[PDB]
Amino acid sequence: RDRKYLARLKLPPLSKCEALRESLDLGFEGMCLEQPIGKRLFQQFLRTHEQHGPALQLWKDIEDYDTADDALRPQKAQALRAAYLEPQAQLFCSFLDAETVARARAGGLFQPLLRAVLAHLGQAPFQEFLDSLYFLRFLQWKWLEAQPMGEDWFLDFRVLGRGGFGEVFACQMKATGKLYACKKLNKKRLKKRKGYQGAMVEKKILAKVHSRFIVSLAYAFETKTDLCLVMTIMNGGDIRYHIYNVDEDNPGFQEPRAIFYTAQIVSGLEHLHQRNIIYRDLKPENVLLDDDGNVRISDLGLAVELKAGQTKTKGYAGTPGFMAPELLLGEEYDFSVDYFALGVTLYEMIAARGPFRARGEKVENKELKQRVLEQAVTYPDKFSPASKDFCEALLQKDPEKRLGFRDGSCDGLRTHPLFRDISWRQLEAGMLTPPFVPDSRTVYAKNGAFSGVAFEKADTEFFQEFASGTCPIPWQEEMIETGVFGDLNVWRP
Amino acid sequence: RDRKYLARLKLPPLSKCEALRESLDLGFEGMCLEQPIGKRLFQQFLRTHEQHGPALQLWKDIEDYDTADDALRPQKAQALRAAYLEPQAQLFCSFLDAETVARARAGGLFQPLLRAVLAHLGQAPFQEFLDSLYFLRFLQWKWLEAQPMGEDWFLDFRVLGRGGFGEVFACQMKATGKLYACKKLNKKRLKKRKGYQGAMVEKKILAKVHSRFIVSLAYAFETKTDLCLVMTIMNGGDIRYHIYNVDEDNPGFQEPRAIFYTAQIVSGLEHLHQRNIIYRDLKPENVLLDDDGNVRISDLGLAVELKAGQTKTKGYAGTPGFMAPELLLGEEYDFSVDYFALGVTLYEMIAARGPFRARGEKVENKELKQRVLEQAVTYPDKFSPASKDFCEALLQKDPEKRLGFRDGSCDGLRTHPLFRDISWRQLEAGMLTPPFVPDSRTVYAKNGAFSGVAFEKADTEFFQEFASGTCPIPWQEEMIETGVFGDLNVWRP
Ligand SMILES: Nc1ncnc2c1ncn2[C@@H]1O[C@H](COP(=O)(O)OP(=O)(O)O)[C@@H](O)[C@H]1O
Ligand SMILES: Nc1ncnc2c1ncn2[C@@H]1O[C@H](COP(=O)(O)OP(=O)(O)O)[C@@H](O)[C@H]1O
Ligand SMILES: [Cl-]
Ligand SMILES: [Cl-]
Ligand SMILES: [Cl-]
Ligand SMILES: [Cl-]
Ligand SMILES: [Mg+2]
Ligand SMILES: [Mg+2]
Ligand SMILES: [Mg+2]
Ligand SMILES: [Mg+2]
Repeated sequence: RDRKYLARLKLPPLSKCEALRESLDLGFEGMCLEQPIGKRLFQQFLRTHEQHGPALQLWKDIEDYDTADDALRPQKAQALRAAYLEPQAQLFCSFLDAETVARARAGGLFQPLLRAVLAHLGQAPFQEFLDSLYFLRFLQWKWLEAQPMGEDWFLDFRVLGRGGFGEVFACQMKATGKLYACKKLNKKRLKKRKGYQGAMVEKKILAKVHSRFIVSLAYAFETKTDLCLVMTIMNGGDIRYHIYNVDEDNPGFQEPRAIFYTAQIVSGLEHLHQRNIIYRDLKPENVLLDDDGNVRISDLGLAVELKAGQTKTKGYAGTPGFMAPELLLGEEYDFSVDYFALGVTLYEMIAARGPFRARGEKVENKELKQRVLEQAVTYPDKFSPASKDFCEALLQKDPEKRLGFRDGSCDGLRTHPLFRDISWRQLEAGMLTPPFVPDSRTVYAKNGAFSGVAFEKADTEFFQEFASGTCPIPWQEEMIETGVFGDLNVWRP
Repeated sequence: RDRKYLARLKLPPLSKCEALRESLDLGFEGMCLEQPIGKRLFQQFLRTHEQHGPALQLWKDIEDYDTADDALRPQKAQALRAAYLEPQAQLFCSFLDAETVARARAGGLFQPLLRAVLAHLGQAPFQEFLDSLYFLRFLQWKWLEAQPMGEDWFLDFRVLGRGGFGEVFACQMKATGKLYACKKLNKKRLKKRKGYQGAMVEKKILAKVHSRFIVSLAYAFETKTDLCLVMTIMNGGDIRYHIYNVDEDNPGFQEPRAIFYTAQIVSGLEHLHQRNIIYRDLKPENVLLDDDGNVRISDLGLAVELKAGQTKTKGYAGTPGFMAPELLLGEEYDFSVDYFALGVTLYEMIAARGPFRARGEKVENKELKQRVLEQAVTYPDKFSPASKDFCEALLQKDPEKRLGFRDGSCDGLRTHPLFRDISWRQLEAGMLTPPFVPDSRTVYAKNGAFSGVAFEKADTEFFQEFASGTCPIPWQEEMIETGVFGDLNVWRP
């Protein structure tokens, strides 16, 4: 915590928040459930108002049940029912309908109960929160969230990697001490190579999605020479490095490790697909490891957000060897292209080569296309029966026959025998211990450089729009995680 | 703390306080200095805003100096100067003018400094408080202050005394447990004896004055049969009882005890006279002792509040033997009549009889008048030289020659040799140990009864106006003293 910048984190007088009161989305789900500081303040409100004690405690107890160890869940289920649902219980929740109480006592246990609790809280209690000091305090935090926090607030201290338009640095937010990755995009190069649209798509997607399986955007700003995206630091290298460059004589992963990453990637794909986004660039090098060994998908510049009521799109984009037949054939396509790419990615994790080309085999584009469109993939012994079936189901040429996103989720896919030893609740909650933990002393990265133009208003306005500033949810997470929320939200110190 | 009533003490939603925001006096002195909860919230505001730390701490340190023991004041004076006034002091108070800093370092030390600190705080910092959550919290407390807290909130448990229109009871405020005296005025009797004007004057004065030397009014309400004034409980009896009825064979007080009460009564008189009120009924029976042995003046039904720009009044009122010559002569008079009554009161405390009549001597009104107007008071040996001079100065027939209120205070009077061993700072602050402490087991009171009419709108409207409800300053003191303020002013429990 550099004190100069820490000192600029101060809550404003209430008059300064009046514009925000009119401009913000202040809906229940968006404010009190999704935004961490909103949720904290709403729960503080409920905690100070006796009437709402039962409801608050039931809510917390369901959320605790949902992330409990399997060994303790039967206990927690019995304690919850005894506390809130049995006839004369001391915290009996009078607001619940009889069906919901009945459903809750029999036998995503409590997911219906949670929906009912949250539905209750979004009515009278939310209205009372809006008429409380805690709502005004939320507005003060939103004002602070919106203040300039640009290049001066970040200390770049190490190069993490090299992209097409600049380096990615390990950096520290000076006020809080939180470590991030800062991806720099050189303005002149972006302009020269007509990279504006791609840069903006990546920024917009990373800003709007919130998943433990996708790198999160916390800040977007500009300097004289660069656009900058401050995002989750992934210190563990990329899957490509780990397939080939750690144990070079024996490349590839053991099945359990490959399956674990597959399960995480699938969860990230699902999250995009539920938001009508097609990734279009899944491959080992775009999947990054954190220092715990959990992975996230990254590099979202080729992604497409389908319009409202848009079921399919068109356009040639992606990496040769990962692009699905329907894309290569120039047809309309949807999320299915990403599942094709997942099959290729799993294949490579196990085989240490791609399904269509041997090591060192370099072919004309036309030949690679004909192989992806027509050639039957072959599977060595390394592949267990479950691995082969799964790959086969994902590498199907016809997208209508391909395994993937069905009925608004990947639940169908999750039931595949490949995932027999994966506990999905704990995977999705980030509870499971990864099979590989990167060494903090080790850098999991590879050790040539490339060879002027005035900017006009059109360029500078684009850079200004790109530099949208601070993303609400990650910023609020940072403030809470680093202790600044606790420190500034004091009432009587 | 009866829980039924304690449960009704809950802070409202902010929408309920909007009327109060428009109707209340929200000036700096009235809100942030005089009202205990206002002061507490303003100081909490200052404590949470780094800029105002020096100012807040200097303020607190001056107030602590003002109530410190004489033995520790030199220390405290040196510490204050070193902390806030010396050139490069860590909490140097930049806002102070050079004169004031200079004055503060040389040689009511710090009274000029306090005025300057408070003048500073009443500008920018007060404006910032008004734009804070702490001001809104003040409004919530003011809303609660204004809610119905009538007959049902009080438990009468013992008779303390008998007045002209009803009994005075020891009572408990059910929600907080605080002990009070409740003076009841029977409605039918008040009406019959045309006692409305007197009842109202007492209520209005006790509500508006705030002195440790005058009984404080906390609540005024009505029942079907009575008007009720809830005020400071004075469990120690009255001075009349203590002069005559404790040691019956040897009545009267030792000089030091008499002098101490005189000093307290003088302080109470001064407080009324600074507020342009003439008491008109000082006598031993109207001076009550608390369980510490400190006294207060009480029984304010004969008082008169001089109008704005009114220097003198007219009207025959008071107790025979305590009424001054100018009153008896039917002339205009001011505060001087109360100093005459003080001389009579001191005389009786020492002599165990009045100055104009021997024990058992009962005379025509005309004879008593002639004695008060013309007779020279004589003083037994019991009176020390200082006691006699003081009485003489107070019993002067001509009010122009009489000792009393001069230049807006009683400071002239305080310098009299009578008060040689009285430390006035500590007296006025309630620090001094009284010379007599009443026994809690003992009742300091004497052990015949007196022998119907429909009420009209005119009566019921008067009773309604009388029943003005809760007095701000005592109610806020109660909430703080009993812990309810602490309990309800929690932010994150
Ligand atoms: N969040 C991150 N944490 C750590 N390293 C990163 C992160 N994002 C990118 N990198 C490193 O920087 C490289 C370039 O980033 P990338 O997003 O792939 O850029 P481009 O869009 O130009 O390909 C990556 O291959 C990786 O080595
Ligand atoms: N605050 C009090 N605490 C304890 N006893 C009180 C208090 N006020 C009055 N009393 C008792 O009740 C008696 C009657 O009250 P008082 O105010 O003198 O009534 P009145 O105006 O009718 O003379 C007093 O003489 C005293 O004994
Ligand atoms: Cl509130
Ligand atoms: Cl390939
Ligand atoms: Cl505030
Ligand atoms: Cl007399
Ligand atoms: Mg890349
Ligand atoms: Mg890219
Ligand atoms: Mg009386
Ligand atoms: Mg009276």
